[PDB]
Amino acid sequence: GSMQSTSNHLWLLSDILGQGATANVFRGRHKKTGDLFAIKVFNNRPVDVQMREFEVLKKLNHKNIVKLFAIEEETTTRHKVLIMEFCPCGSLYTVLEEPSNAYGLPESEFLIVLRDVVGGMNHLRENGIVHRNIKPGNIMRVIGEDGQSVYKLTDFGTEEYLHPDMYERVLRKDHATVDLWSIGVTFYHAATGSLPFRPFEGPRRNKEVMYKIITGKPSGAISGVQKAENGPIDWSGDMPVSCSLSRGLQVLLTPVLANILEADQEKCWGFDQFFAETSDILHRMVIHVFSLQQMTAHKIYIHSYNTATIFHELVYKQTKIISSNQELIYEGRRLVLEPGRLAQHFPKTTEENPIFVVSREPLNTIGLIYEKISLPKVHPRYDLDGDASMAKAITGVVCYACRIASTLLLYQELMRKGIRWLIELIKDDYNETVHKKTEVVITLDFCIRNIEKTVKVMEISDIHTKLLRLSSSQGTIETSLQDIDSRLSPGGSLADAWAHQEGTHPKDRNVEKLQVLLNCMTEIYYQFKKDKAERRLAYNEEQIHKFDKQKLYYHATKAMTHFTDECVKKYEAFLNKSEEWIRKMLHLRKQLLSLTNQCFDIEEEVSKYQEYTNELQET
Amino acid sequence: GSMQSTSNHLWLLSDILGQGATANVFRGRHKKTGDLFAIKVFNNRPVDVQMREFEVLKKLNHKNIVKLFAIEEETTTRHKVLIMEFCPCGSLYTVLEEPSNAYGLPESEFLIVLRDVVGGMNHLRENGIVHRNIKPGNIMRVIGEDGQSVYKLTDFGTEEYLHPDMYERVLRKDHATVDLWSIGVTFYHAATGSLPFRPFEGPRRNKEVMYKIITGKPSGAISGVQKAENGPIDWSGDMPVSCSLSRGLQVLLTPVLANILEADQEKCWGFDQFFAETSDILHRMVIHVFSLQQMTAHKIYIHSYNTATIFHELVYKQTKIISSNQELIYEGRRLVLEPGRLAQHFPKTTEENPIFVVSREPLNTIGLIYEKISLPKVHPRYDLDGDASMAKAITGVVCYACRIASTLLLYQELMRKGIRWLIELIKDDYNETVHKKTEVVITLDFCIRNIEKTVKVMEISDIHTKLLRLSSSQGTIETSLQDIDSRLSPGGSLADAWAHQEGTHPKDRNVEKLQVLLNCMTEIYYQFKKDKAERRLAYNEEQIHKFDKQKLYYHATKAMTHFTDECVKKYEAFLNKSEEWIRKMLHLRKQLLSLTNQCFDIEEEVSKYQEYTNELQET
Ligand SMILES: O=C(NCCCNc1nc(Nc2cccc(CN3CCOCC3)c2)ncc1C1CC1)C1CCC1
Ligand SMILES: O=C(NCCCNc1nc(Nc2cccc(CN3CCOCC3)c2)ncc1C1CC1)C1CCC1
Repeated sequence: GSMQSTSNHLWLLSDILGQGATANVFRGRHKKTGDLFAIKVFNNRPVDVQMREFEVLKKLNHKNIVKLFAIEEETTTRHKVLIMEFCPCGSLYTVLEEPSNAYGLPESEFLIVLRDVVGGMNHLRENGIVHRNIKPGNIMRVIGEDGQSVYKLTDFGTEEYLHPDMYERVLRKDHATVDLWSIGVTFYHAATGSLPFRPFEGPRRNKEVMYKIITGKPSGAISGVQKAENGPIDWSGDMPVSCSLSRGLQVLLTPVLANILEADQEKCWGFDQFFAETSDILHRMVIHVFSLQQMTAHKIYIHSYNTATIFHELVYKQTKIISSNQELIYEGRRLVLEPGRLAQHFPKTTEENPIFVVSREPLNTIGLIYEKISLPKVHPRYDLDGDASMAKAITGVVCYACRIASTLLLYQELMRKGIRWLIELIKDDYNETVHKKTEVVITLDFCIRNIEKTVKVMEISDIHTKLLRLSSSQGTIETSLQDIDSRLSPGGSLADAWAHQEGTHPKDRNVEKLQVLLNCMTEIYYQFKKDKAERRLAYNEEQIHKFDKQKLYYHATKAMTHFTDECVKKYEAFLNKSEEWIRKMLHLRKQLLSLTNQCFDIEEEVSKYQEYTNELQET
Repeated sequence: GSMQSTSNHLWLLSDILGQGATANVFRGRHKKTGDLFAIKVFNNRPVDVQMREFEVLKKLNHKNIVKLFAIEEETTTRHKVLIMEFCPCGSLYTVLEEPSNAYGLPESEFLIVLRDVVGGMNHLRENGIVHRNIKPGNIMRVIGEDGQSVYKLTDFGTEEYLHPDMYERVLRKDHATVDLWSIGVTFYHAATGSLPFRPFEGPRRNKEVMYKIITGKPSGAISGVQKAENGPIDWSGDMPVSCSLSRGLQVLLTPVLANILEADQEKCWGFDQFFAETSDILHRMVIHVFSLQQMTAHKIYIHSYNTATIFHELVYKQTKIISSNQELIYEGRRLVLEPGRLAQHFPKTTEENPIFVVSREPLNTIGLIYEKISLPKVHPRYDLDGDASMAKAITGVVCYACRIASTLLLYQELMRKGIRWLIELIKDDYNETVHKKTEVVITLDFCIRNIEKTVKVMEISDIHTKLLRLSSSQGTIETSLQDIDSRLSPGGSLADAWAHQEGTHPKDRNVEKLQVLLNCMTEIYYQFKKDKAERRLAYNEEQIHKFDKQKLYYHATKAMTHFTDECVKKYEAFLNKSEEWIRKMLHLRKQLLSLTNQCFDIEEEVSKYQEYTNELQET
């Protein structure tokens, strides 16, 4: 294949990375080093209006802006080319096309996108530039030297991302907020895998319905979807259930989207507010909490300099457990946080190693709430464009099922761990009061006798009668403690055994079994992606394509069956069993507490007769 | 490209999987389904001597034997082809060629290899078959439905793997043990990434030196390496330091290899013993233990039905901490194992969540012992065969550095966790004795007074003088406890802070930084693998190959520098700091114990004068 060139670079025309009305982008090399670069070639002012604007871009130095290195002349034409930083990974679009991102980015990746888009935007503004159309295709991805994605803006200076005024397309007036809109759509797309505003069929098919959805949108709504043809619009101010972002993050993100997806730019946020509100999210650290009675994991987004008081409030918001009722467990022991303890001084947590919260007050066992998504039907009609689109969708469904399977397993593993720890904690309490009791018996049983000690050496009868009631009261405690110990023992009604008998375990390798099926589906999907780009298949490759179409469905059905019949069913049995075990536990702790307070009441009444034994003497 | 065929199958001649003197193996498809199969075509008794042997193989049904499905006639020739199970992953050879396996398989994979080879071998024997030459190329890998490798034997009925009698090449006499030899070599290769018997240069280059090494091999040795030309042989009965297998596994594997790599078949093990000894390994479960004072992780290979007594003995073997001195910690709390408790009833562990062992007796802080491996020099001479070989080696070195970096980080993370837990445990002890003390003060300070109580109501002077010494003795305890509490406090000499200040942390992302560099090296390695197979490169591809040769070295140097300067240096500082913190801790626990025993001594002497207060009375 032929290639163009300049003094320092050359590039195959086959290795094209991007195509715009203004220019083409190819992947090329430095002739002398061999290093990869993106070559931007313009097809066609006044002459120096661009040479100037080329210069300003060369000056821009920021982590979140794709770098413009040099401006050279192509060899065959004297036309200007731009040598720009090559981004091997591609764009946010590339990422969002992965079947595993069909329902939104993983939370960690979403946060990098949020951070980098925001930092890039701000840098432009800081230099006076406006990037009229941000979109996943504009947002380039590179692997940072620490293995983390870095997102970088390029091509500054589409329908689904255009503002309602921009979607109409008068010069966009003249002076921005319009940029916040495509940012809003972009962030929603990244969070959910879908566009927020969706006419039935496609936006392009119904340009008019799309405009109606966006202008007639009620304030606060962040999405509007038409599910049937010519049907009404389902509005929402919330993220879809299928979104993977934590409730903690959803609660912060939602208001931002709502306030930058606002039609009347009168009430749009403006950049500075947007920058403040997004930075406030980005600057928060995350503390992982697991609600043991609700069977729910939580991410608490809290500032380094925030107190435990604020932490408790944030936990109440997600659990509805008031601060005073929040009992914390971490790495096998109670965690007691002083009110003014800064979050940066909290113990380190992960999703696998969270702080557990428990309450002495009854709570509904919730578990994981997720979307029930079935396989789309597979259209038997051979079609390279349709099949690749379908392959993506059905693989996307199985990926989601796999992510849920993983979360379900995690929830069960955390449950088992928290329960194990809580039982040991309760046992400490049982042992703490049992010492306290035996400790007061030793003085009570001693002082009850010390009275008669003097008699052998007229009212005392009134002292013995009230006291012998205490020993009798202590007999009632003994038998009740023996009953609690009995329940905490291996055969006890608060036994652990069921937790190892119910649900699913790592050794079951359910996640891995599903991943294997997913991997088969993903290979076929990518091949279909190849088959689409190649317009026609030869007879053999055609049949093989049709065979694997059936194989896709076969793999998907097998996965879903395993997921529902094995993963979900056993999870729901474990959950139902947990719910009863929780109920018993609360009842036991409540009875134990009562026995403990009785031990304190008895102890102090005995600490009163200890002195009343000795009278004043004549001397 | 042309393809051969049969009624049911067809295959490109380009898609060849394997080549033997007897037959070729291609990757083909069922014509009607499209399903992949291995087609084995024979090039050439008597006629039915093979039709019979083909039939016996068709009957063989085992997980660890590659399946023979059918025997069909090719279309152009009436020649017999075998349709066999296609193994998408390839062979153990394929696996061992990966740069990340240059120093042996990961322990988990090695165990699957051990299991599957053994199960396959046994199945053959159970049917009377002998597989004269097992080798990594004979051992096929498939992904099991649970995502785990399954290894399968094929091609039954090389130099480095041949027995000394076989290496000579008289009909191999007639009747096996000879098979155990290539099994021995294979397992050693899998464990270490290298052949056990290595003349200088290559075995093929020095067929004579190789035979000398193997026959003149002293008993017990499992390897023999000639490091210089015409130089002596370094024998070893142990695994190389660079081996990744745990000491626990190494201790069991080594004797097996030594006894099946035995020259004189007089003293070779024989199959049944081999099957017993290997099964005994495969049937053991693993308990992860971390020695906190030695800074060493351990895998304890123990039977389900073994007792804690046996467990302690196994731990002593790897740590040299006698049973009685072994103090166990798990998930933040002491673990007390009853002597007869079966290992299957132990708490579940992983490398990340081990049982910690500590001792009140001094131990040398060891840390991780690993091989210091430097980069090979890169030969500037362009050579497709040499460069691909070199690329593999240098990438192999960086992978090893990456695995070590990971283990070093883990060791530090475990240290930090164990220390954190131990400090809380010591604090419990401090609080347990402090209650005990105040508890006896309340009776001592009471009974010291109860004496004078009677006087106000001739020898007592002898009672007060011994007793006032006890209160004085209790004053000496109080001040000593206040000194221990002081050390356990945030400013205390047993502070935790250094552990968060020294070494490296997950947030440093050192492992990930190295992985990125490794990924760049691995892409180039695979391209070189492609460049080798293609005999010559065009001018451009040639230069690019030479450029990336320099890039390989650049990436490797950067990685090693980061590893030594950042990972290793900070690890060694953390280790040195740990060593002193351990020393203090032992001293503190020793002083605390002493204060605790004094609290018991005082307590019982006071529990004697409690009754001696009251005399017999006339009545
Ligand atoms: O830049 C634009 N649009 C989208 C981005 C095309 N640009 C790039 N793509 C890339 N990389 C890239 C683009 C698309 C796909 C991929 C992934 N491919 C996988 C297969 O092997 C080739 C890379 C990589 N790097 C840099 C750039 C230019 C300098 C900013 C403007 C619209 C036409 C110009
Ligand atoms: O079987 C023999 N030698 C080595 C194994 C060749 N056989 C196979 N290879 C495979 N798979 C395989 C072999 C080599 C490489 C690979 C990996 N390739 C990666 C690139 O895409 C094609 C597969 C896969 N499957 C089955 C078989 C035969 C039925 C037992 C005997 C020696 C010649 C016959």
